[PDB]
Amino acid sequence: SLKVLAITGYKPFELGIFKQDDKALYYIKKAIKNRLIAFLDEGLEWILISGQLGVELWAAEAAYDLQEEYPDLKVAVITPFYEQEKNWKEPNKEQYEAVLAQADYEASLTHRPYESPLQFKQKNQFFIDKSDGLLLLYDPEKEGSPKYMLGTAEKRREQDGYPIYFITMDDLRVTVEE
Repeated sequence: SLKVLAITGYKPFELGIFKQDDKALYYIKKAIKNRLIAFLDEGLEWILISGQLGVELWAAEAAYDLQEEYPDLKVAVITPFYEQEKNWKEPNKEQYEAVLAQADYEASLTHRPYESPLQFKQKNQFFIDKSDGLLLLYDPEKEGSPKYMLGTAEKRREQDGYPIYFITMDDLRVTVEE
């Protein structure tokens, strides 16, 4: 049973999305909320993100818009290290802070700022190990930043059938027409 869902996906630059304005962002969030609704009616308790800009924060925001009708849905933000938002633009810092302020749980796997790629590696392994499945907004042709975490998920799938779910560019098209 899928109680804890990890969610990741593209950073804003990968999609060319720089304002919450924003046409495709409406459809991205709608696609996320529609997946979550389905998971919720199959016993979803927790979503888990690391606080990454783009899809991770947008997924938390989507979950927060659903908690009124699904008050048992909880959001955990577990960061790989401290102050990951330190060099982001002010509006992005604010977006991040708003998400962390509202999370049911939040912690950092290491009690220090960014030190080495090892903190990302360890965080990804933790997320895969401690969740029941992974949802990605990710496209296999484009590839990009989420491929790394996907790989770690696929290594678990190979072993125990850990389910992986995608919102591809084709999925976003279907979201638009419906």
